[PDB]
Amino acid sequence: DRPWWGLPCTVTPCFGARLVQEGNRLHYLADRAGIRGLFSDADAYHLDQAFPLLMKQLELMLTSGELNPRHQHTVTLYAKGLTCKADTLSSCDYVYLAVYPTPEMKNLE
Ligand SMILES: [Cl-]
Ligand SMILES: [Mg+2]
Repeated sequence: DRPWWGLPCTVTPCFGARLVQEGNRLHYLADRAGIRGLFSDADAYHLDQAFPLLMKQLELMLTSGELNPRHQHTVTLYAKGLTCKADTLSSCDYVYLAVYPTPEMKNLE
């Protein structure tokens, strides 16, 4: 079956991808991405629509320095009902990401 390329994550469902990091530019590779589980139709749609924005935000953070290729540091971003985690994992080559439905706090809801 397919291997996992994204940021370590136990949430299900989850979209994981390993982005090629070149300078302050990020490159998405479909063959270096995949999904664990099944996204509701609503989530799959929001994931797809927000991906370009997410990419841009991550590059902004590279340009600004928040995301550093030589340091392990996890940043958090949001999108309609989705949580996006990203980290270079000090790889000096990539930005690993994990996007999943924001967990519901069942005990408070
Ligand atoms: Cl994992
Ligand atoms: Mg980092």
